[PDB]
Amino acid sequence: FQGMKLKEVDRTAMQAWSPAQNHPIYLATGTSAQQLDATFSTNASLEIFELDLSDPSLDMKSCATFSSSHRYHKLIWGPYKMDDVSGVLIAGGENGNIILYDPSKIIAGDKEVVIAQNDKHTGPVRALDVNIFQTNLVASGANESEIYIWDLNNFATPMTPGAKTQPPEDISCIAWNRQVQHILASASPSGRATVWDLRKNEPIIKVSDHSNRMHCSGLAWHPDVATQMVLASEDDRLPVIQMWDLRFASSPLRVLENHARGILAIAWSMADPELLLSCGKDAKILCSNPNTGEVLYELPTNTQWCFDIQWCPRNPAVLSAASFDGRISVYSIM
Amino acid sequence: QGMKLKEVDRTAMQAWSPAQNHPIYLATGTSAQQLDATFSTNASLEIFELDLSDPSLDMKSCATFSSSHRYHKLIWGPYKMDSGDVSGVLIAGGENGNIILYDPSKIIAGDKEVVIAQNDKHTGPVRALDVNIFQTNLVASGANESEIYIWDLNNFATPMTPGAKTQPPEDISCIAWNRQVQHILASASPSGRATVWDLRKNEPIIKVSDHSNRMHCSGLAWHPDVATQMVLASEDDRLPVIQMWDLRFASSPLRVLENHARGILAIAWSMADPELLLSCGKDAKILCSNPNTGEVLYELPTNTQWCFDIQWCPRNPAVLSAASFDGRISVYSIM
Amino acid sequence: QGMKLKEVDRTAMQAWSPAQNHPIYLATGTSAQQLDATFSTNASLEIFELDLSDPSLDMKSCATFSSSHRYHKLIWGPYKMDSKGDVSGVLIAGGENGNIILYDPSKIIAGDKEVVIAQNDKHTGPVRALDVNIFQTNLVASGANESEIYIWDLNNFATPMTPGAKTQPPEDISCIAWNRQVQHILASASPSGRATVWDLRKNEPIIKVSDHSNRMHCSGLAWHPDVATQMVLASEDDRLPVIQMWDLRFASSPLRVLENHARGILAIAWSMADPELLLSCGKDAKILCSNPNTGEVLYELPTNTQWCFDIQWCPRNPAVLSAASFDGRISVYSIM
Amino acid sequence: GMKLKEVDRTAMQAWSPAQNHPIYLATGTSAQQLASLEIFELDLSDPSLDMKSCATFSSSHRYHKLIWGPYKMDKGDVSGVLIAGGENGNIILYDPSKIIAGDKVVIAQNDKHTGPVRALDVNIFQTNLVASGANESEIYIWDLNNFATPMTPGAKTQPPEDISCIAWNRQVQHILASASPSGRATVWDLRKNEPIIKVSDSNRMHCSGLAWHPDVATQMVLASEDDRLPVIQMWDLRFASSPLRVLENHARGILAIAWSMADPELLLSCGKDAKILCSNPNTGEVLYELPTNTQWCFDIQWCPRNPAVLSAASFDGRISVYSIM
Repeated sequence: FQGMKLKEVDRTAMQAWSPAQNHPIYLATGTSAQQLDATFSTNASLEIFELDLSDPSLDMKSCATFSSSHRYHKLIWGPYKMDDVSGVLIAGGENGNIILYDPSKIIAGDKEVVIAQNDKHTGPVRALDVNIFQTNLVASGANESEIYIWDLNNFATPMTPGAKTQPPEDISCIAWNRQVQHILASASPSGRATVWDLRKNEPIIKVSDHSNRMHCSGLAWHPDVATQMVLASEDDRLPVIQMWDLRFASSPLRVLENHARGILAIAWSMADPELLLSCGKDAKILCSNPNTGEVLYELPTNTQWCFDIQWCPRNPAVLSAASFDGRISVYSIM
Repeated sequence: QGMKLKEVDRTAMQAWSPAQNHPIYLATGTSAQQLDATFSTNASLEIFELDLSDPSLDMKSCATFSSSHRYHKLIWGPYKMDSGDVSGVLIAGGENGNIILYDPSKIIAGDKEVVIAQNDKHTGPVRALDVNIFQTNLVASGANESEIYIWDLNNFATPMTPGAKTQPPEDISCIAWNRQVQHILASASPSGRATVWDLRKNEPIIKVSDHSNRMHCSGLAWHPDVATQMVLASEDDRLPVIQMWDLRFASSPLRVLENHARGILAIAWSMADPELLLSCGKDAKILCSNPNTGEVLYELPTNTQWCFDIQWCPRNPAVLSAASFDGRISVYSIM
Repeated sequence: QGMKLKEVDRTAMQAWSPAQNHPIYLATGTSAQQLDATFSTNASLEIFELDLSDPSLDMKSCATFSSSHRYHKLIWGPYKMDSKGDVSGVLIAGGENGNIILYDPSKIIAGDKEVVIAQNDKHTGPVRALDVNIFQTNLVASGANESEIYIWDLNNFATPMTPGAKTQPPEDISCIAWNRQVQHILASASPSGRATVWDLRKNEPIIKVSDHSNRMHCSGLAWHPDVATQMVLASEDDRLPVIQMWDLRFASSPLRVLENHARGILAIAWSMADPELLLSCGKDAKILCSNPNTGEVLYELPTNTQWCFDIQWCPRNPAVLSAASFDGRISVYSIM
Repeated sequence: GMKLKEVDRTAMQAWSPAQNHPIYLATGTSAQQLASLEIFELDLSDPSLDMKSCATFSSSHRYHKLIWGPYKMDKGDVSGVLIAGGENGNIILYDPSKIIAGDKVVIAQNDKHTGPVRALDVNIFQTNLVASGANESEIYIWDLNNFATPMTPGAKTQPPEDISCIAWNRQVQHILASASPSGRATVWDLRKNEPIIKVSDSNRMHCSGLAWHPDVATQMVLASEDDRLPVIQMWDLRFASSPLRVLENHARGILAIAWSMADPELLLSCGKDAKILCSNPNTGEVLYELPTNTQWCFDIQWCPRNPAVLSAASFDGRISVYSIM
């Protein structure tokens, strides 16, 4: 349908676009954990590619490669680093590992690229998010309801948004509120979302609709409405995106079932909040309006499923989606 | 559809002769997991010739051997150190750590010296055994306390390991060599957690589990042509399923087959036609399912008795055998 | 006193896996230069494994990939862009109509559907000349028709560079070889036996050598593994069936001429482990081993009445070598 | 003597023609034992006894005879036609290039004949000519270029006898021989369309094979399956009154023979004594005994392309490929 494929990167990896203000546009990829191909290789690398739209080739220019001892569950690029290339690459590892990488030291080709490392978490660090008002704060999530808040000015000692939710469930997604800096949301695999108030240091609201049929695959806050957030489900018994308004806690405002099967990933545009990307087990990449519920268009894709999708921060027309067939594809909605 | 070709009154563990061997033989040994009303602990190893040219339901008994051990597992490897007119080794897993190697050609010949080797290196019942289809001299075994041993039939005295034993210690339910890459092994625990080992790296390279709270593992099989796909069966009635796993998306099962009313006792994935997976249920049903779609292809005709050691014939890909509750061994054809 | 260890029934271009790779593999690809005794239509990529523990003359076939290309050249490089895989390197294959293909030997051995990394057709004829730099293992030099020489970077294989302006007259590049001491030196040769030596820091040729015989047909080019300025040129012409030894410091004429074959030399392989060993196959159906520094024949490998178009030393096991003959057999031999 | 390949089939078999590459072995469900037609590829490059199965065609017929003619009227990658003799007078032509390709494969079919079609032979000179035999002295000459109506070699033998074998002369294209189960053979000249000579034994023969000498135009052998006379009779039509020599190397009846075209000094025979013997027909001497188990073989065939290779089909359900090296 709409738009087209610009670039393709054949890596089974976690992705992160460089922050909005950085030039050139960079795509960092970190070899994905809990997956194996027929080679049965656990070889991990963190690579950085440049996005050149002046070139019509499907190949991106590789800029740097770092031979990692970790495979990743999450990879984000925050706009703030404690000291050429803006920000910090924060990677969620296995066995509670959190690694901070200096992307300018990776680009340059230095030997020491790790800023700091930690293993305080238990199990896979699947959830990571940077606060947009206090760009030094990172919220992390792993097993047994572990939610840590790291200050990049003093990364050795973390904090908590309050006492751990009981019973202890894994934290699958984490997201800082886009309008009120001390509000954070966490989701569990059962679709129970918790909203923490860091001023009160305790949960202020808990919302769940199905639970019995929900399998959470995504959490996002509305870029411009403080009390509005979405929850995606991967479960084929309930293949929906629940659109919540925290003013009305009993049930979601609306439900989007635009896919034939469960939703594997979502990305809500900060540039244009009327645009919400979603990947399905029906192998469709859709763009839906979260305010109407309407499908605006479909992106041209193959028979493969995508586990991750992200809007490019510097270029709102661009997005990348990582598929299970070992490919990262870069599209334009233009 | 189905067609019963042969039947014999044996309460036993079974193993078909290797695919290259002619004629077809069905080796049986007294199960350590079933008693009769007599409470007899007497054990034997009986080998039958499958004669598909004889139209009777009877199967010719070639040889019997009096065993001191009852078995939890019985397999027949294609490779035997030094040659005999019958191919391979009979590898038996007994109680109290025992692994016994039997020479099938010496059993059939009818002589007294049939044991190639023996050892009690393992702890508890030796429930899990598998032979590597690429390096046929290599055997994986599992028992209690997370022990996995790798045996070379060319130097059977000292075992090797897939890597450091996983903690906390749990029994090894099943062991299966990968059907596409020779240094890859998978083992399963009673709760249904499968560990994938790289033998060349000497470490577990991935672990998979779903609904481990309600799972009781009764089977593990690698897909014959897809290196990253495997199935895990559950004996528990709270979750009577077959989990289809693709290691390329190892976070949860790709597909879950729920075609039985009660827990699955045994599975058998055809090497010849991977679109045929047999399963025995506690609902007194033998089903054939396509693991790539989940649908039931057909049910094999059986009575009210459970069946629990389903095995496809390596040489004739249309033939299979199932051991039953009432102490019978039935041979069927699918065509 | 060396002997035969293995034999495979293939009419193909061959390449051993790099020295760091364990186990030892022998990659073969259907030859575009030869025609099978049965005019066989099939084109395939087949990788065998070398196992000296087994006394059999039969090699274990690891993987087969039905190809849409026949090959004029096949090389196995130690470097590959993506980390994933136990099988190290890339198979770089030169084909017809200017095609260059990169295969992932790790994907082939695993038996994967798509095994191609990248592929282009910038060249204008058969890509019969290929070589990987041993100091910048991400660099490949290729050659084809009308003096075309491209330098590829496997890290960003999209655009090639040139060693300088195409040498006039525009002749076909029969061989290309990176210097085995200096990373920026490359030598190319035409079928006429005109060899051009390039320095990539200068982007111009530093020397052009020729015997000026008009009885030379270039079949091979190799740099001395220990001496920067030394290199050999082999001739397939039955009138002048020699291997010329050039020292580019004293380039008025060749330093010495190895005249051990009664008929044209078809192929050469200079051992990097033992630079005192030079293999040579001829139209006199002899595979000889000579000391290039003395011109002395050390040994003749026992062979049939059949000719070999390709001979290669095993990088991981220096004593082992393989020879591909026109009679559709690739034979693996030993020397110690 | 070395086993190369083994296939678990109780079937009639036919090797691909001499000019065809690769070497194929076609098999078809036997009607003389207790349905489908498969083509396997002989890959002597592979060390295992396992043969690569290319295609399987589900047929509604069982076969009494399966031959592979080198000529095809049509234009695929595989040479010739597979000609099968079935039950109830069936003669079926199959396209082997279409079987191999995966196509849905019958060129022509007819049930002109009465009873089992146990005798089939393709002429090596006029390769479009196929001779068949069934019950009641029926001999038909089929032309693959005009298959619809057959020809006869002349008037049906009286009293009527079923045709157990049929063989075209290997030196003269218009000469053909037919043999009844009693071992009474008739030679027909198709220029005259009449029998030219008849040869027979004592009433102890059960004919199991008829074969002409590849190099001598007047010589042919008749094999006997009956245990009362377990012999191969060497006939020379230069003296048609009594055999030239009798070959009695088996302790029991001969089930099948295969006379090498590449080397006519090599005649294969398998018996109920469970031996596969190679003999020089011109001296009656046993040159080699192919090593086997105690199982009988009902069909033996030399490989047209690789003269050192042969295949024998057993009653115990296995078709084995051997080397006489």
